[PDB]
Amino acid sequence: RLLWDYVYQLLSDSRYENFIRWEDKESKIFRIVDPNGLARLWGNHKNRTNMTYEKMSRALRHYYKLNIIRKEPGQRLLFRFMKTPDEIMS
DNA sequence: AACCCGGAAGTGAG
DNA sequence: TCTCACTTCCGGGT
Repeated sequence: RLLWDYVYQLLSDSRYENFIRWEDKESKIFRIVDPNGLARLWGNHKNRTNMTYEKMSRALRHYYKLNIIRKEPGQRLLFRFMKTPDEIMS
């Protein structure tokens, strides 16, 4: 199961708002509220130990080059999706 | 600190 | 066996 899909799933469920949430969902900008908590949930999702935010965020950086995600410059823990799930699956 | 960066190479899963 | 999508490590930067 893919990082971008898992991120969209958490964003779609207000139960996870203490981990991650939309900042401006019209612009698809999201905030990682608890980067360590988020990495822990992701490692759990993939059934593997020793996942960290340093490691998860590296995986997010690969998405920059794939034009799936951009960092919001100078705004800590703020990112945006450049694509919808439909668009990513194309 | 706590986060952000992208190259290089390693690896679970299917 | 082979590919994919990360994972792991790194040396930096902010």
